[PDB]
Amino acid sequence: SHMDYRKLGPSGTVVTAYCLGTMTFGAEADEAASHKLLDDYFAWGGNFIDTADVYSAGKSEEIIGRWLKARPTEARQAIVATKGRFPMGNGPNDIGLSRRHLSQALDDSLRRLGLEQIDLYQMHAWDALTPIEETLRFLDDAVSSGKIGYYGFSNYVGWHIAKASEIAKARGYTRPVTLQPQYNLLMRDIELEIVAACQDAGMGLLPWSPLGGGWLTGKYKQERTWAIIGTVEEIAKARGVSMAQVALAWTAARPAITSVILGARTPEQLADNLGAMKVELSGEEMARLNEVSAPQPLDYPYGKGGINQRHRKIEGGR
Amino acid sequence: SHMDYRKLGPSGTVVTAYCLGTMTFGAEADEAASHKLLDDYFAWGGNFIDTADVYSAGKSEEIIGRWLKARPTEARQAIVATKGRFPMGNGPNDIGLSRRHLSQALDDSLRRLGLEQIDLYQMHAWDALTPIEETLRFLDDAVSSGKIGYYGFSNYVGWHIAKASEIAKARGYTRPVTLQPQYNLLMRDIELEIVAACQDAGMGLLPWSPLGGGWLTGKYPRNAQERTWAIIGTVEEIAKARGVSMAQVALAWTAARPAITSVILGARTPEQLADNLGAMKVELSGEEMARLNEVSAPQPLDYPYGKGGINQRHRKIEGGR
Amino acid sequence: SHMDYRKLGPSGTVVTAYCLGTMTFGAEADEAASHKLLDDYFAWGGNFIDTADVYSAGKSEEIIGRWLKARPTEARQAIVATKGRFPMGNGPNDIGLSRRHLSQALDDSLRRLGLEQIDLYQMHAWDALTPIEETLRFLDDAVSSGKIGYYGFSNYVGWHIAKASEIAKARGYTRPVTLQPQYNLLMRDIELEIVAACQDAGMGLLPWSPLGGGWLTGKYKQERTWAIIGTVEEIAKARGVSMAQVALAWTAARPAITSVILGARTPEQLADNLGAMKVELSGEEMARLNEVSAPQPLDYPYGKGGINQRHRKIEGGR
Amino acid sequence: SHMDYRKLGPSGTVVTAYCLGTMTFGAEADEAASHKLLDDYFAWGGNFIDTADVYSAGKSEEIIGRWLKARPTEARQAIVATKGRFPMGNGPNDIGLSRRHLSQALDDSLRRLGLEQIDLYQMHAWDALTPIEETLRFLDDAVSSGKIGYYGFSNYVGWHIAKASEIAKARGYTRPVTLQPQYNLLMRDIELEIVAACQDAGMGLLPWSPLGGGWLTGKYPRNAQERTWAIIGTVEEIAKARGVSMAQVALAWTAARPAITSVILGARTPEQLADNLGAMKVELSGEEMARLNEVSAPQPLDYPYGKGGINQRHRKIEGGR
Amino acid sequence: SHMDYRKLGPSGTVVTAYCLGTMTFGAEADEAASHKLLDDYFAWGGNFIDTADVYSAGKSEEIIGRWLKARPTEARQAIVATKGRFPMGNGPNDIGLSRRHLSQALDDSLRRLGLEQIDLYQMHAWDALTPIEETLRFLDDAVSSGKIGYYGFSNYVGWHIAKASEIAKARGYTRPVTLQPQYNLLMRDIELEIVAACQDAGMGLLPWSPLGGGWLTGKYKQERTWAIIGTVEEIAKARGVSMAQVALAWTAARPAITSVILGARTPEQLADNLGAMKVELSGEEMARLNEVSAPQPLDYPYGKGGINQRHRKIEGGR
Amino acid sequence: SHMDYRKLGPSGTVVTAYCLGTMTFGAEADEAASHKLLDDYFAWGGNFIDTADVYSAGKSEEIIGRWLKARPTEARQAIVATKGRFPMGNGPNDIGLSRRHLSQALDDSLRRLGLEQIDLYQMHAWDALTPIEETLRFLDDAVSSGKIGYYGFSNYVGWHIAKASEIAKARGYTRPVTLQPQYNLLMRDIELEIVAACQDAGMGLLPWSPLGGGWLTGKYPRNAQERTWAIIGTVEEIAKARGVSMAQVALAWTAARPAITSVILGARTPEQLADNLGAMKVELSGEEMARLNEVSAPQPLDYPYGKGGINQRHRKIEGGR
Repeated sequence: SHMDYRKLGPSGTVVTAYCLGTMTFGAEADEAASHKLLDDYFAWGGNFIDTADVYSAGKSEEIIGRWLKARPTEARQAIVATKGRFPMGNGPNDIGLSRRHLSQALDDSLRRLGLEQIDLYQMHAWDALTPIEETLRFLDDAVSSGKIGYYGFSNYVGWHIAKASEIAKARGYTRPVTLQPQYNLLMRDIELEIVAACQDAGMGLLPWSPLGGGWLTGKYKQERTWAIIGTVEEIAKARGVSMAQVALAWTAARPAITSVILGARTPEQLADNLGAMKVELSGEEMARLNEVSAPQPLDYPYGKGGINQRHRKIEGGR
Repeated sequence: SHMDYRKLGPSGTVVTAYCLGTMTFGAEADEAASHKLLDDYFAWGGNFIDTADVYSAGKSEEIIGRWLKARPTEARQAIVATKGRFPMGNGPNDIGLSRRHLSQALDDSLRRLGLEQIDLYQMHAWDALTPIEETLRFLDDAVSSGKIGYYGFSNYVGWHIAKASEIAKARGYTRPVTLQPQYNLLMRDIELEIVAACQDAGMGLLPWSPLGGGWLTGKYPRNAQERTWAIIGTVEEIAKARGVSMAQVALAWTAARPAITSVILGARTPEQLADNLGAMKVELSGEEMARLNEVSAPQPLDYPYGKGGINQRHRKIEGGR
Repeated sequence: SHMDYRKLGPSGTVVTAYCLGTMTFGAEADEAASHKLLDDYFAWGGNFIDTADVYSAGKSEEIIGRWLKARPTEARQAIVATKGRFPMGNGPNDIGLSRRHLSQALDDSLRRLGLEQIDLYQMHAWDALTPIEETLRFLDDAVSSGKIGYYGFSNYVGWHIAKASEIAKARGYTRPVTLQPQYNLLMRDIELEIVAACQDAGMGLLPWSPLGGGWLTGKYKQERTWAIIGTVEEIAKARGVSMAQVALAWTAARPAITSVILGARTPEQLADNLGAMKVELSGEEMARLNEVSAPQPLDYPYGKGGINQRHRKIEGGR
Repeated sequence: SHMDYRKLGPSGTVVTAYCLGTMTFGAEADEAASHKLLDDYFAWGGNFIDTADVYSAGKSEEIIGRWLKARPTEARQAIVATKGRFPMGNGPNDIGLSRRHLSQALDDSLRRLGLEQIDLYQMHAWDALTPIEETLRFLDDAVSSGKIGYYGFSNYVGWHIAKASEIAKARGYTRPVTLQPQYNLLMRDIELEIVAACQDAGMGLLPWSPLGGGWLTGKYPRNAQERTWAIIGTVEEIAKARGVSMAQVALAWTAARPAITSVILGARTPEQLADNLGAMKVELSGEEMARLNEVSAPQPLDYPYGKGGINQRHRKIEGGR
Repeated sequence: SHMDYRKLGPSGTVVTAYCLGTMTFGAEADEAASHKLLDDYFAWGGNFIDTADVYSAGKSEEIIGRWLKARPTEARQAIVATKGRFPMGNGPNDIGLSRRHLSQALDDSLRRLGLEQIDLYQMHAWDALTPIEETLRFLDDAVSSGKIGYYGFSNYVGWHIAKASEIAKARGYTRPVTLQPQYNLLMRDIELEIVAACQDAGMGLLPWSPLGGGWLTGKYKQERTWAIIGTVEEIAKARGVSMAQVALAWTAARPAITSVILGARTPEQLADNLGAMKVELSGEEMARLNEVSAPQPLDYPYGKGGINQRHRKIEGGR
Repeated sequence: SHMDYRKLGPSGTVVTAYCLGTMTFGAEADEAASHKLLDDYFAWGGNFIDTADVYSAGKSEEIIGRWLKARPTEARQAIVATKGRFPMGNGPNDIGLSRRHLSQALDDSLRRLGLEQIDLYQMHAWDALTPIEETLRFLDDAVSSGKIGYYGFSNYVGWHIAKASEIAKARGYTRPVTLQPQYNLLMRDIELEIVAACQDAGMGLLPWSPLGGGWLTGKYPRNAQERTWAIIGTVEEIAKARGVSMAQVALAWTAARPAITSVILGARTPEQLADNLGAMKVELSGEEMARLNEVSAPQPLDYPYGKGGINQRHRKIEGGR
């Protein structure tokens, strides 16, 4: 078990290639089950926890919050990432990236998580009603006061990434570190330009739902899908491992991947998913999955046509 | 009689809602042909000329320059826009958005056009081999020296636009004015996010190929083929309904889309130029515009650009999910 | 009752189109009456409260301060706006926008209001004795420490708005959000350029005294006035609603209006004023009120002459 | 013998308290007439010439330029100021404060005046179609290249002045020097806040039409008409009292108002130019100045510009309301 | 008694034209006597107190500190100014404007003065061993945290003033407000350029020792001196007031004077000194004192020669 | 043989420790006289020429320019410095540090000197009528266009130097290099604080009149008169002791003071120029330098510049008062 350690984007913080998602904490998995999953994850060696204030209306944060207090040794190794943006209630200002809400949402997450500082505070989604300048200034005030260590994004598009990244740079704020996109063999549309936007900013990716909610595990059950699902099945049975470990090993080796967020619900699935770190796909199989699941946009501007138009051969010429 | 004027993006320059493309000058249209087109365009009231150094290896610029020399009255109205980026020769540096190449490309464009200042200088496409900071500095140097008035982009994607825009602000440079994208009823993918990027930066659109190279006029993988014909059928159905050209319906739709500054026409004959310019007098009804919008709507995966990802990022002003 | 929600200027915070003014709290309406008015306003759905430290020498703030503590659920929805600038005593430094006074005035309002942070802190009037740079730096320190969320202005003129707005922009401070002008059908002189100055800055308007202190309600009782009052009366009786609801519906639909500050004193007047949100004037009546109450300045520079001189026809020519 | 010199706003340039307006050159006054006026003005000791590209479609500038060519000694003393903004032609871009138009307007002004540097280049009026950032950048480019020395505004209101001023500071550009407003005993509305905006920015005033186009000299809704005549009656009463022209009283009052850099005279004959310049030797008494100030005081609504709004914003240095 | 109120330099804070110096508190005047003087000064209407941490090794601050706590009403009107720079002990770092010492000295003054914030914190003297950038950054951190309201200088020369003023401007810090120079009819050398340097920066002057330690009161007892002393005596007896009130009235009317720091030790002298505010010298007497006490430097560069060389006649010419 | 070279303040330009002043060229010394002096100076190895537009109404510059034209070899070594500020004419703007006047003063200096770039352009004196920001911007414009290399001041006091210096840093302009003060054994008041201001800004001193206009060589209120003669007596006593000129002792002292970049000689004849340049080979002893320093020490009041105010601001590195 030689750990797969990666940098939290451009920062000096290190995380394990696999991250524990707590979306099920307090929903399909109660406090007891959730406590078990955290114990197993850290027993394996992972140090990355991702939650959100809206995950069961704070029950997820509250569960994590007291597991951290009950096991202090692992608490001092864990990188905690939560989010804020979506409705913590039905009030007009119980929502968004406004200074008004983020102020209350950050204090609420800190409270329910039981921490003096949150390692990674992620905007759960773009908020067109709030100028990005306002959101960034609040985050910068939180960095200086110490409430947060770093910040990242989720549900941001290409020009979202670049605009925020460049404004923070111009205003002397800290650089953003990550983006949390829904990503897997059935959803690769972020590759059209969103990935490139992160790479330009030196940001890392925290892909969530690497199993497509279970569609890539094989259990489930419309043309492309089954061609893709069938490929994962042909390789897993060829290599003698689960479908999940295939799709997971594929996600882990994609460009700009900082850590994969697992959403496993049971100890068995967590032990199976984590076992993918020792699965080394072949370049021939990796190319096979890359092809059968390659996004097929229009030629312009993200398709083959627009890419060749923008390409510049170093030797010159058409 | 009633001309549709629009601001050149965020600047104080005004251009007619239709722009004369010159891709054919020196190729399919010789000097006399090109000069007749220019004459007809300015007799219509237009004031916007778009060319590029690579159109027929600089002959488009040379033809336009001789015409300007020969028409002092129109030349005083003309807003002249050209481009640089693609190869003017087979050398490793006859190309790119580098300081080395643009200084020579801009100078050659000025000489071929016979101008001391180009109104709108456009990067023909992104160049991942040149830092955007290097390109922007050069352009800022060209503004202060008076060689160019404004600058814009073509073949830039979402983060390209926001990055260059925000860096210009940070450096104190002038803001870019326009994006010249390939955009028509058959190709609306710049709406996934690129248009919004332009709107955030205050830039206007200079769409080109508004007729899909004759496909939206009449010259007759599964999902794409079906949409093309559903579009072609709607256009001619609305065209026959209103008793106008199919090209005029397509152009009226394009000129009515969000953020459109001027539609670049690619007419090769006086006859089709007149017809296309007649699109300005065609006011599509509410139902017609909606019918064309729905039948030609892009259909990406739900995440991130599809309906799902959109509703996720949306924030109701009243609150609640 | 479909709420009329608007943005607090350029910010990400949302407020109801109508705002409760507490000028009478502790004056014509004691703590009991004032408590009643707050209960009704929030029962209707409003979330915007405007007070000031000098409103009865803090009695207004103190009343609001304990209504907030007594009804915690509404307290967590309310956007609180107070002011500072005018004399809280007769000392030479018990007044102004100086760092010396604002420091004490902000802590005093926070104390009497019982809040950790004030949502909107408004300068009650321009202070020529204090450089705007000093005032803005203090406000920026308050934003960073969290004592305030946003800030706005009151009794500022056109070049006041632009100077402060542009200095904050150049110095990296947060942008101002609002202006609180005395505005109504009998006082539209802010339209000469003050409104345009706010629109250029993306700032919203919090008009107070939309009834002219009661002159537009019809009760009261010199040429223009009665022509204007008569117009409001001809429309209200034509539509079958009160004079107040007419003038209020007019104020709500004027350019750059974020929220109208009601100064009602009794439950009846508050219920009548708030009923104007469902009153949709006609374009013909809206034009009728716009004309009979149009400000008539000299031709130059704010009159018709100066406006046509500065106009630029997009097609060119004289 | 004793000349009244004043700084050109905040700059280190000095100009006489009276400036020769040239609106009539090439219209009511032909070349010879204009040249006599210029001669008489500089023989008086003046050094300030104000014109504009739009005065008689550039002929005012051409007349002034030929005169400067013909009077090398005076030309070395002349501070030359002109303008751009209003249409020099019927094209959509023969107008505005855009980079596109000002680059051509400034060049044409330099050519018509026969100068390599214009001392004071003025925006004739606000242009809501052009970002003030775009205009200010162009002007800053003109300062570094030496085409202009200073810049100023005309027909700007309160927030216009403060915005452009503060943005110049933020960008590191040179500060604007002057505002040229229409200002006289009959029109004092720039005192509602515009004057204060100018004082905050350190700018001086170049009032024009100081005689109300002959109304303040003698050429014979309710509240306005009454004030006009109460003013006209006071002027001639003080004029007959001191035994001087009505024009001289009006001018002496104007030149004594706050922030006044130089009063732009609009004289058409040598006789009336001499009389107007004689206003410099007229020192109105304390009572006379107060009587003129009160009878011509603006009277807006109490809020925001009236007495009420003023007392509200006032802060007693001792404290208390 | 119409108060002579002036602005604390460029700031929005106002102070009385006369300021109480506490140099004798704890030295020639014990805690009792010092308490009396503070009571009289505020009874007259003054609001300005100047002390220093080294005034009797903190005894001065400690005396003021508990008079403020014992009379809370005057405490809420008083503008408190203290200093730091000189040795609070014999340690190598018990001295200077270094971040190391000022940190401890500011906390010590706050402690002994019993205040949450000091209104005017003045550098007691230039410190060539500490870069002015270091001193200014510390002060700016103190402004933001609220420990101080404003800052000023003492024993700074012309290029000291300009360098600090312009660096703070360039770095976005707050502008300095005052300079505390030893100034009077026998010491006017700051007029050579130091005054002009303050005026360029919009800074006000807090002259201390306006009586020359008692030489201008007449009690004391070498050519210029007695000519100057004799002039003050000829005018005082001509006007029927004390010598002190003459010299004080002269100091109060000099260019750029914000407030005069009185160093009176007894109630009688304080009542006599303060009585000078109602003494209005004549322009003929003011010119008489200005001439007989005019500094006589060399022609170059501060003398008449250097001034005429640098002069520019607005009409041009030599 | 052994030349004393020193940096031109903080810059990378090198100048000989003695600089040829040209105040007399075109006045007491005609063209031939001036040309002989220049020849002798450069034959000695000097490379530093200081003039000013006001020296004989531009004739000093014209004489120097003709000489440079006639001596290509020396002209390639010459560091040429001139000035602008004082009146070149009786007009209200033939003077000052304004953009209006300096643009014309710098151009006229370049023309009279026959140069495309002046090495060191100096403000002859402070100008309280022109914002220092306006002057500094103009100078920065002249650096980028190549008209001047470096800039410096003359007749600036303590806060003048620190203010302009710090504003240049803030604006990103080039740093000023030198101050040219009147400084000699008889006039040391720039030591009260001005020298320290220069040292803080890294500027060097270009003292002029190092002989007190002949008083420190021999041409024969209470406290001042006494010091002058105590100084004159010490100089000739050290001069007779070492068997050298009185002028050489005075110059050796001046060139040995702190922050001295180059001493500007004001010689009118070849004989006295040779003698003065011989001061470079005179190395005053420790005792001699101390004796001259003490007898010529300034004596202001104790506060702020006297001994008292100095000891007050001093900080012992060990601590304690």
